[PDB]
Amino acid sequence: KTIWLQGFNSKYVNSRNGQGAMWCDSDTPQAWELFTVIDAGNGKIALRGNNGLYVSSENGEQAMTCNRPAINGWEVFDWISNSDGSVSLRGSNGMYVSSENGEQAITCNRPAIDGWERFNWAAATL
Amino acid sequence: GSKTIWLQGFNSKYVNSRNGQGAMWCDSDTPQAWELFTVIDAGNGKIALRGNNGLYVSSENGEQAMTCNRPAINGWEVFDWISNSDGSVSLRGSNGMYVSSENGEQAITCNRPAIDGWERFNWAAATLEH
Ligand SMILES: OC[C@H]1O[C@@H](O)[C@H](O)[C@@H](O)[C@@H]1O
Repeated sequence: KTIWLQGFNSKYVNSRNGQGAMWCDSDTPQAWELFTVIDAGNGKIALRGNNGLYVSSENGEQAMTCNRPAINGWEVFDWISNSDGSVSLRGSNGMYVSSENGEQAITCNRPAIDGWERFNWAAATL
Repeated sequence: GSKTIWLQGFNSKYVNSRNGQGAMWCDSDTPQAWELFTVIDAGNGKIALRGNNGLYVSSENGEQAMTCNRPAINGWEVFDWISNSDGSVSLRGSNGMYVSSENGEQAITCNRPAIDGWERFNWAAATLEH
């Protein structure tokens, strides 16, 4: 299924069409804010963005992207289901996807879940 | 590696080439090397699927279970890539019949004439490169 991910700053995770880094900066979920959750096997998930490419952790080396033409790895995630119904995403490197409060592009370099690393999600299409 | 994909049945198992050895099954718990298929352009808007053994997936015209042991493309090895309403995909062989996971209960087939629950697959492009 296709979902949007809403970050700590109340904006939505934006694939940026695979140009440059991903950001948590959109006011409303539209095509670029819809991600197909992929069952990558063994509790791991991947995310296919609007451009048909896959979200990568970049191993924490740089801000996260949505440009990979195929899942390997840096593109599989643990989908952690939090107490409050939110989700966190843990990358290949054991670090957590962070919305960075919209202050900078999204990262996967933080070793623990805090506010910025919890997302509200709901299924949506079109 | 943008055209090498896996196919996941709604039974949550992945389509498996069986490395040519016998019929294909939708029973693998994890998308491994036998679970990856390169989508080859077969012309006229049709596609072929080449398994890990470098050979081609065949419908067998629905007369027996599907196999991945053809050296080259003809047909029973061409398929329509059907994109479904829900994000899943289906594959319609040259006989007009659709590829079925058979819910992992028997080997994969291509003899059912319409798209039902076992003829819809989740897909993703994946690579073994690490
Ligand atoms: O409507 C498709 C996309 O257009 C872009 O210009 C916006 O930044 C995205 O947020 C939107 O999802």
